[PDB]
Amino acid sequence: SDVKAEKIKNLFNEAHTTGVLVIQQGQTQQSYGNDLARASTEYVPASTFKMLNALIGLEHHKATTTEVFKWDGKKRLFPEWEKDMTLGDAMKASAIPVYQDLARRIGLELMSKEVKRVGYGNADIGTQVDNFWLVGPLKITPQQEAQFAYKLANKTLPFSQKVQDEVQSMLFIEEKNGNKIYAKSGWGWDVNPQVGWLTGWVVQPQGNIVAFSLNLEMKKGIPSSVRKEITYKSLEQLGIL
Ligand SMILES: [Zn+2]
Ligand SMILES: [Zn+2]
Repeated sequence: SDVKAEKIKNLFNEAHTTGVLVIQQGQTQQSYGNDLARASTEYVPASTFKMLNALIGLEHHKATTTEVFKWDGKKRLFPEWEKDMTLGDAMKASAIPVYQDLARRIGLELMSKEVKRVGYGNADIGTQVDNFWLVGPLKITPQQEAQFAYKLANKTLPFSQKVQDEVQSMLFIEEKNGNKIYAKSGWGWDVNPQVGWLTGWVVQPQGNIVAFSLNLEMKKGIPSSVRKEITYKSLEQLGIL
């Protein structure tokens, strides 16, 4: 379409930034928005990497889904992060320090192997095991993020079925009208320009999977809620939701 493609483009224009939305069904992708070249541009994944971090940590028994990651008492970026919490709690809160502890439990050698085995973005994690998804060198395109989400949704990533199911549960947002929505946001504010993400999928009522990845530039004055709003509005305009 042109008319729904034009309304999605204008959703991004009305937000006064550039962005793309990649949709995947089966093995075919379509892009929408006001800067389609973002779809094949690499950006740091920021907190969307927690999806893969959690898969790796659970697969290799560096954590359990019930384990509590203790706050060590040091000041964290947000007061909401200064709590003991599970990987699932930390996923919903995008609690970076919890997943940095997880990354250190995994360690550089195992982390690098699993990122390359999965084939995630440029698959380069460098030498610093607890920030490579925030400041580089790891980068991924929106097309690759939507492909990653599709495989996680279909449990075809190279991990056990049980671990993929557990990370799916950490990503569940809501079910409406039989549509199950899963998503993880991301905000890379330590790079310039700043990247904003919302990656996930919709399980349509018959079990059919529609994966997505929104990627835009986070400029000052642009509220964080823009990512979910444009995603949901676009999915409605495409009849996915
Ligand atoms: Zn305006
Ligand atoms: Zn292992």
